[PDB]
Amino acid sequence: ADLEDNMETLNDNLKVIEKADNAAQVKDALTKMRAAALDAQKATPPKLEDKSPDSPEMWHFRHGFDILVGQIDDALKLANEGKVKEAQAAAEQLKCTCNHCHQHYR
Amino acid sequence: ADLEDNMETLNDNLKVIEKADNAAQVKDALTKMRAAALDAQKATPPKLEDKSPDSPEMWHFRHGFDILVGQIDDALKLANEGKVKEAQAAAEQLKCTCNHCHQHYR
Ligand code: HEC
Ligand code: HEC
Ligand SMILES: [Zn+2]
Ligand SMILES: [Zn+2]
Ligand SMILES: [Zn+2]
Ligand SMILES: [Zn+2]
Ligand SMILES: [Zn+2]
Repeated sequence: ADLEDNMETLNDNLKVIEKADNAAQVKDALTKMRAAALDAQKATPPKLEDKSPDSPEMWHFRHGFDILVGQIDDALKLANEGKVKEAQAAAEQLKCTCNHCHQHYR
Repeated sequence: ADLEDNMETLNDNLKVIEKADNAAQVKDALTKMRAAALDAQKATPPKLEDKSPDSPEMWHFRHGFDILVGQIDDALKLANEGKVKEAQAAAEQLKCTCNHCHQHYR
């Protein structure tokens, strides 16, 4: 999928987690976010003029998704333990990772 | 100053901005935050075992302070224009930069 689709997958599933009732719903949404993050990691920021994979800012761009995936994995551990409220709170901590990349690249 | 002092300078002055009344108070606090950020940029994260300046994660650590300084400079432009409420809102956007580095390194 393209970057827009991957970001809206992240966006919609974060909301699903917030409104979820049980561990299975949270797990399903986090699983979809993880795949969307790794897919988006292959894209480039539109406003970044230098697209070279070896450039510092492309390393930083991909690094940001590795951090996001790590946080998603933290939340998945809680969801797999059945800790719904805890997993929802962990998903809340994602938001500053989203907002940070956005401010930096958009 | 050491890392602890620099972080509490950032911490206390962010609160000063939130409670400020005029552009001069906001400007003074942002100016102190900027210096504290550049000083902290010379430190290393305690829990990072590899301290080599050329390592990717030390590049990332220093990069995070350059981003923070850029955001402080955005807020300073508004404060120097007398736009108090706008500068306070810009200081609010700093928080995800703080929280992101913290989650990543602490
Ligand atoms: C964390 C969970 C999130 C969430 C919820 C979103 N993102 Fe991102 N994002 C990144 C870039 C470069 C863009 C610009 C895309 C473009 O200009 O084409 C975006 C954009 C978005 C949107 C807006 C989509 C739109 O309609 O324009 C949304 C809703 C969104 N994102 C959600 C880059 C990154 C990251 C790189 C390291 C990370 C992490 C995130 N985004 C994280 C998130
Ligand atoms: C943005 C405006 C902020 C604010 C308000 C704070 N920081 Fe940081 N910070 C960083 C690291 C590596 C640490 C660990 C320090 C240690 O373990 O010795 C901290 C710690 C803090 C604290 C806690 C101080 C304490 O009493 O333990 C506080 C209050 C704090 N910070 C405020 C690293 C970074 C960054 C690197 C890129 C950035 C940016 C920030 N911090 C940003 C902020
Ligand atoms: Zn969209
Ligand atoms: Zn960068
Ligand atoms: Zn302290
Ligand atoms: Zn890093
Ligand atoms: Zn970063």
